[PDB]
Amino acid sequence: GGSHMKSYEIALIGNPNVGKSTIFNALTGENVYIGNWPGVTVEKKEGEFEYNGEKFKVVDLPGVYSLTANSIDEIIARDYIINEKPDLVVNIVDATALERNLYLTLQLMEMGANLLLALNKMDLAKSLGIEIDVDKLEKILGVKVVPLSAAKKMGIEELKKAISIAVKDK
Ligand SMILES: Nc1nc2c(ncn2[C@@H]2O[C@H](COP(=O)(O)OP(=O)(O)O)[C@@H](O)[C@H]2O)c(=O)[nH]1
Repeated sequence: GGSHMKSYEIALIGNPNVGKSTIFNALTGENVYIGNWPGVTVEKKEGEFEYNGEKFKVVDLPGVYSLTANSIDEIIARDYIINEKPDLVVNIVDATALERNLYLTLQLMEMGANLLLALNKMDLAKSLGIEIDVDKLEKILGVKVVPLSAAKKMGIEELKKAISIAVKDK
């Protein structure tokens, strides 16, 4: 007997230095396990948060620019996405270098990942005069995008909500 909280598995992936760690910490806080991927010194962060009565397991994937097989990072990440089948892939994208960030995003879509796009660093883009038409972006990609500035703690609660929804979309 007892309670059964419905549970989900989500993965965070993006280029290095886009706010992945910042977003991971904001989502999971103190519930966090830090270890290595097997037989390797690549860090594996996992944690969970609870939202609207459901449990969300988060795994931080290694930062990568592409999902070929040019590094063990890429191999680890690709193998996880294809073969561990997360309920949702949150692709964290840096608004201050969209074009280069989207290279990875495209491969992700092309793998049939259940995608949600977290468009981070909106504040940095604003201050550098970088213009992003978020709507045009959603439309062209055909994936939901959530603008935020995780370091400034804005849009994180949006992200949480959008995640709880994009997950029921498997
Ligand atoms: N301006 C700005 N900086 C950010 C934001 N999110 C993260 N950063 C900074 O970007 C740098 C890299 O963030 P981090 O989470 O370590 O990126 P990661 O390598 O993808 O895991 C850090 O100095 C963060 O403080 C944001 O929304 N706006």
